[PDB]
Amino acid sequence: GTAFVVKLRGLPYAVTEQQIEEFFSGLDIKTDREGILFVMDRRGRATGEAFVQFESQDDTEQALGRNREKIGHRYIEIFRSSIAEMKRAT
Repeated sequence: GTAFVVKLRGLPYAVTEQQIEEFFSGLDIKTDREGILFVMDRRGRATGEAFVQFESQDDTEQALGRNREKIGHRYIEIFRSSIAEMKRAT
């Protein structure tokens, strides 16, 4: 379960959980507060990075296949990650 996580980079400034859910339409993102986490700097300003947790390993692989697809006009970079990396940054 610890590798069913991806890290996103390049997000729009006005990005919302709804836009992330739409970008990963068809994939099962966890429903709790820890399904989607936006990364913040030490004063709470957004960095443009996020972590997304999926329910299954195959959904993580399909998410990685959406690397450089767009939200709005922004190209979204997607990297393999881990629960420990998500928890550290958030």
